[PDB]
Amino acid sequence: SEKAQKWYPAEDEAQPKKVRKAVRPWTPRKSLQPGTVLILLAGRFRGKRVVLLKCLDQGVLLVTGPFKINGVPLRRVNAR
RNA sequence: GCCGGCCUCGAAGUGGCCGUCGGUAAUUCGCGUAUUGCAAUUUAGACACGCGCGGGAUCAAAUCCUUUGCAGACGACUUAG
Ligand SMILES: [Mg+2]
Ligand SMILES: [Mg+2]
Repeated sequence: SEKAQKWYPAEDEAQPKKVRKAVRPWTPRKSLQPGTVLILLAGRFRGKRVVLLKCLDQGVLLVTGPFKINGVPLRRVNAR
């Protein structure tokens, strides 16, 4: 499917050069361990104390305050 | 906290004990919270002020004008109507 294009630009589009910015895993703080009780500083559940379950890829955390203990469900938050 | 008796509070009007009426985890629980989607002021208060509801209360003055001369450049002022 390397056919001729239906349209051609007025002048050749400049391509960007290679960036050399490899993606490397985020390293969470030593205090972010599973089961740690954390206070939510912002968002809908600001001021709520929830339980950390897992650390996600790019500074995101999976937490749940026990929904029957406080009305926080399973939720993603930001480690910051 | 809400309203009611009262009793005392004059440096620029204060607090109280006596009652009503409400709400109230000191302990332990049972249901609800989710979807504001990974943060985005937590629009939440008391000072007002201007209003409209629908009532109570109340039914006033001032100036011009004329007049006086204890006054006066004109205003103003002292009077009287
Ligand atoms: Mg009671
Ligand atoms: Mg004279």
